Amino acid sequence: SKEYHIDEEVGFALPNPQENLPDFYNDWMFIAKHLPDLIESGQLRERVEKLNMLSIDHLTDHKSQRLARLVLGCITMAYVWGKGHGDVRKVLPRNIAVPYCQLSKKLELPPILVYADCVLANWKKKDPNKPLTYENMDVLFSFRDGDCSKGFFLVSLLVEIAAASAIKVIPTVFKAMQMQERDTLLKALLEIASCLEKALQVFHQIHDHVNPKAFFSVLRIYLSGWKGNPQLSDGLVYEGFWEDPKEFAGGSAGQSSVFQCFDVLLGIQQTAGGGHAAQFLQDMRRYMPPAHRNFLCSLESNPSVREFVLSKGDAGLREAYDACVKALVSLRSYHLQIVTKYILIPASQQGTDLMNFLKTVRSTTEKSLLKEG
Amino acid sequence: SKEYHIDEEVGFALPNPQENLPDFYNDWMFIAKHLPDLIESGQLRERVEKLNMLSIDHLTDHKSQRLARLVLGCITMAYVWGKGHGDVRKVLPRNIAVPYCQLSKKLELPPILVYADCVLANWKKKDPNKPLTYENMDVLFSFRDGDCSKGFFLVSLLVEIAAASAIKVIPTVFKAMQMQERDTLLKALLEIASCLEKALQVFHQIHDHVNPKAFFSVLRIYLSGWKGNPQLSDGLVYEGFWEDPKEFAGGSAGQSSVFQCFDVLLGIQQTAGGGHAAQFLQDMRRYMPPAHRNFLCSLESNPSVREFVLSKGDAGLREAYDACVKALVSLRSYHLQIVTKYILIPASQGTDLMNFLKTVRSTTEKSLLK
Ligand code: HEM
Ligand code: HEM
Ligand SMILES: Nc1ccc(Br)cc1-c1nnc[nH]1
Ligand SMILES: Nc1ccc(Br)cc1-c1nnc[nH]1
Ligand SMILES: Nc1ccc(Br)cc1-c1nnc[nH]1
Ligand SMILES: Nc1ccc(Br)cc1-c1nnc[nH]1
Repeated sequence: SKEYHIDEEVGFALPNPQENLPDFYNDWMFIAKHLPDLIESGQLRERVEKLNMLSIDHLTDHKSQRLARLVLGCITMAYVWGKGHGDVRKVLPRNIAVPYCQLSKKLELPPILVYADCVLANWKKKDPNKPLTYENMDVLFSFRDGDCSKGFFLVSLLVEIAAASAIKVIPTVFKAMQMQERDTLLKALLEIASCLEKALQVFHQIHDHVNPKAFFSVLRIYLSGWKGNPQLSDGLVYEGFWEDPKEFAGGSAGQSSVFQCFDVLLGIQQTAGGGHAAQFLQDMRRYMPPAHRNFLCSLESNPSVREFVLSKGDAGLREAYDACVKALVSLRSYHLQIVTKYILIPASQQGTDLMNFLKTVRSTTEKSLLKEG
Repeated sequence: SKEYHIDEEVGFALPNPQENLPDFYNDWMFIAKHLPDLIESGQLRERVEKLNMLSIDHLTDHKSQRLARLVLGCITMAYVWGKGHGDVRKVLPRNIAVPYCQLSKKLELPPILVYADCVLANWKKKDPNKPLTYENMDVLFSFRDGDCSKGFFLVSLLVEIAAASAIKVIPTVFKAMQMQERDTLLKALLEIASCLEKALQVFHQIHDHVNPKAFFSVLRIYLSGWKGNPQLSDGLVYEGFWEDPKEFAGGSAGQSSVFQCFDVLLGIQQTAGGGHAAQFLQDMRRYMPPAHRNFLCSLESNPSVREFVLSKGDAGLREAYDACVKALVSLRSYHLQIVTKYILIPASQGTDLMNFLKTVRSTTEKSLLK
């Protein structure tokens, strides 16, 4: 494919992301690398206010400024949300908010933590020679001890990598339709569903690394944004960069392109319409790296594969297409099981629009099947 | 630019749009050509209700499926707004509701009259071998007598054709960036800024052929949509297509590709920053013909012209890039002077509106280099 920066083996996730910033930023990196201890002792908001306003101009390449965008993004959630039970600050200091919005504007991303930061750029191979397994991988930053941020971010990364192996098949699919090669288009679709089926099995690992109350009561808070949230009703002022407070949404997996790019490929129109589900997933495209949100829109530029499969009265071709589609339903169905475990049940041991959103994304996917009515 | 359906002479507008449908669709074109008298006669809404459910199967080519969408688009606005004084139908008759909505589904458009309908496809040459200027041109459809829809639809279209002259230069700009031909890139930038300066001058003709009396009270009413509008709080029931009422946004020039396409070429990211202006302009892209939101998406897929000019420290390149940005700034600021004459003082005889345009104009200003 063209340079949408889709690595061959890890896909959309940043390949071998950078761990250490230049020594010029050693005072950023200390607060980020010690987020749990600084928060629970009560010194974080202090220690960020005692920083100097460092300059982006020492952030050379892409990998360095993503890492800096991750460091600054995690520090921001640490500042805004505090210890995570209510004492909130709605003003981000200038020494932190200026370099953030400058770096973020250079990367065409909003100034808030996003899936591309805490997942796609927040990982590390422990042994550079063993494969991308959970036990060979680690996270770069956490918010609190026992927040399961290692499990949550790494499992998502492993799921994204699993679905990424289907991305290299997409070029075959489009050429097979163009040159009208039915047998290759069949197995091409068959293998895309194969990778999406492998993605579902890696997703099962989340039970082994994420605890329901930790996620709910801890990790959920530090991933919250300030769009539509009462606690910051008008958003967050970025002192020294913007005059009025701005409103940006929290990090979500709807910000990932692989999870969006298969509805687009299979003609499943999650973004079509004016409904809340459609507009939300359209909104989250703006929280993706620019190269990624361009990859989605250039898939929409191609001819519909859903129609090509409809147009041909081919049973083996419609079942192959349906295999892709079902895999998405199976992923989204098992996913509802998991938001029930990790959000719904803990929410009652101390809401519905969340469910209806997911069941609508799910419904749209099931309705896209051609067979099994 | 292979088949984003850009015309060499006309640009994103439909080149020489078709005037008459098949005679199978004479029942449609009758209401469409006779909207002014049928609306004032109060007989419009019935003649829509007492028409058969025609099939879209006999609209063969793009040019026929377009003006069919133009015909059904105007009939729908008239049926929903009526005489234009507040009394609103909230249900679309199913014998018009679904020929419209499957023709819209075929062209990937939303079922409502939009900029590509009433401007890009709604024109004609008076004398075929005379130039594309206002006197030699006319619009194919109007709403009410004296609504100045001819002026408002033509001066917009003529502005769109002036900017089309710069579309020819876009491949030269990117080919220059890759081959690294800094001399050819500069004149390419200057030729672009040149046409955006002739687009502002063509825009001056607006004060001639449209009238603040008629635009605010008549034309703006018939071009209004049912999205975030209290008159159709929940939208329009497209009877026989969706049980629920769907809500679509009205017509806007933000639905035009040329004016979004220069922002993206120059790295002016209106659509970025999470602002209200960012989302309106992006949501307007789904009200565009599919090749035009395709062409726009693939411009963003190229390396930004803005950063190449910043890399070089080339005062000449920097001045050329500014020349286009300033052409955009003055287009938007002179455009702010027109909403003042045509929307605000008329409404004095609303302000979230100009907040959008000033934010949009200021981000155009903040993009200047020195
Ligand atoms: C504790 C585990 C999880 C919980 C509680 C959870 C919860 C949620 C919630 C609340 C939403 C609604 C969208 C939003 O609020 O932004 C959502 C959607 C979504 N989730 Fe998760 N999630 C979890 C794990 C995962 C993982 C590991 C993935 C990796 C693929 C994932 C993929 C998605 C996607 C793609 C969406 C967007 C809707 C769609 O495209 O189907 N989720 N989830
Ligand atoms: C009486 C004349 C006009 C009035 C009152 C008017 C009004 C407006 C309004 C209210 C908006 C805000 C967006 C919206 O509410 O839809 C807007 C934006 C816009 N106008 Fe017009 N307009 C006029 C003529 C024109 C013409 C002839 C053009 C030529 C194409 C044009 C180009 C644009 C564009 C492209 C936008 C989108 C915002 C931008 O990109 O700058 N306007 N105008
Ligand atoms: N899997 C994830 C990884 C990182 C971030 Br931020 C959010 C999610 C998510 N999962 N469901 C909804 N969002
Ligand atoms: N909800 C989704 C939508 C598209 C894709 Br691809 C994956 C998921 C998913 N959810 N949990 C794990 N994976
Ligand atoms: N110039 C236009 C022509 C047709 C339609 Br519909 C809308 C406009 C417009 N201008 N400013 C905002 N919208
Ligand atoms: N508002 C605009 C935005 C972009 C471009 Br290009 C032209 C205009 C304009 N149209 N009439 C007056 N100005």
